[PDB]
Amino acid sequence: CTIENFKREFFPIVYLIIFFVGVLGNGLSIYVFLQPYKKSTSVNVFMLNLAISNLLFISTLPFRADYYLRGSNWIFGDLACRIMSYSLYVNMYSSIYFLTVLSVVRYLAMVHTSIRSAWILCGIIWILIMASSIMLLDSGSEQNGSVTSCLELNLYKIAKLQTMNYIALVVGCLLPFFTLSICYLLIIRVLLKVEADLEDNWETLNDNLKVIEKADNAAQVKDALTKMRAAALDAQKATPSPEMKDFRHGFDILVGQIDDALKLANEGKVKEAQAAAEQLKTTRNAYIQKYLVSHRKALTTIIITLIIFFLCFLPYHTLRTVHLTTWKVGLCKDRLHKALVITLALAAANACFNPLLYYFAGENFK
Ligand SMILES: O=C(O)CCCN1C[C@@H](C(=O)O)Oc2c(NC(=O)c3ccc(OCCCCOc4cccc(F)c4F)cc3F)cccc21
Ligand SMILES: CCCCCCCC/C=C\CCCCCCCC(=O)OC[C@H](O)CO
Repeated sequence: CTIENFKREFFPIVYLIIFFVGVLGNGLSIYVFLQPYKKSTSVNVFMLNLAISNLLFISTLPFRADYYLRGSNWIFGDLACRIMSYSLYVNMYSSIYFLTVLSVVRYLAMVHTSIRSAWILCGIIWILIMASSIMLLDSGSEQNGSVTSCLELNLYKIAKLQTMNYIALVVGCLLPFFTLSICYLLIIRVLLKVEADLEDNWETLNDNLKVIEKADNAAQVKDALTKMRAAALDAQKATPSPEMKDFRHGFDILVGQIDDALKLANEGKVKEAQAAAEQLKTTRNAYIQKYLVSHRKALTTIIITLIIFFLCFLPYHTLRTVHLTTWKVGLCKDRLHKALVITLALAAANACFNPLLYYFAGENFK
């Protein structure tokens, strides 16, 4: 209608922006991932597969942009038109599954070879999405006079797409969204548990160390040290790997330094004990810094994935469903269709948004 003028103004800009930004980001990311120097992890296998999928998709965007810059004329042949749709949807649902499986893996890593397991999972995802999407290859370039069209909805496609939507809405969108959400809510829950317990024990340690600093005799210092050691042994038990070994070691040597101070408290030597207490405080602060940095990174990756997933996909799937259920052959539903165009652009922008995850979760080590 006049939706077409908006499409021909809007799609070229956003597609070219996604293309250049995404080539840059995904190229840097894949270059980093394929280097044999750094030790390979499973999350890197998932991120590599995701970057490769997004880059394959991004390579088709110049053709989409060309199509609209020509006033919605397709010049690239019937096979390329088929590949357009195939690559769009293969990328989209492979990306959703890569993110979701990465999330399940992280949750299980907190609760509970894995490199080969990640490669097998990614191969399964590739095969699933590519096999289940093959009927998109039946849709080709349609021609009306002198204007070969592509990328459009039409009656020839509708009967398929409508049903093909719902299944894809349930299995490719809502299921992974729910899985992602539940895994990350459970992770937030375990993090809040450990942080609450750690603050609780922190408070007892601060109180009894303040008592030790404000020392009156050898009995009160020993009493405060006994309380401290009790609180510290509670924390060591409720601790639930490089980061996990450092924490257990810190807890053990903290209990050791408290036993050192208690030895001094039996001898009635008050000054020695207070010096030991000060050095124990230094140790505790070191351990807390090391934990807090890890905590912040762990939450940042989770929230970024929820934001990207949410905003890129759920508006687009919602509006795509609504647009398909109301579609009439002759009716112009300009405003809804325009909304769908905007959210389709957001969904395509995922291929250049994902390198943020590669930023934060990727190089976070040291
Ligand atoms: O520009 C414009 O005017 C606006 C956009 C026009 N336009 C262009 C047109 C076009 O592409 O040319 O597409 C539409 C659709 N398409 C669907 O509604 C669809 C809906 C679903 C779907 O699924 C593919 C994958 C199937 C397998 O899914 C699985 C996923 C995960 C796990 C599994 F096991 C799966 F099996 C494909 C779809 F095209 C709906 C509404 C409009 C359009
Ligand atoms: C996750 C995605 C999985 C799938 C990824 C697929 C990647 C395909 C890349 C580029 C295809 C572009 C095809 C463009 C071919 C050029 C056609 C041409 O040059 O025209 C030929 C002739 O003029 C007319 O028959």
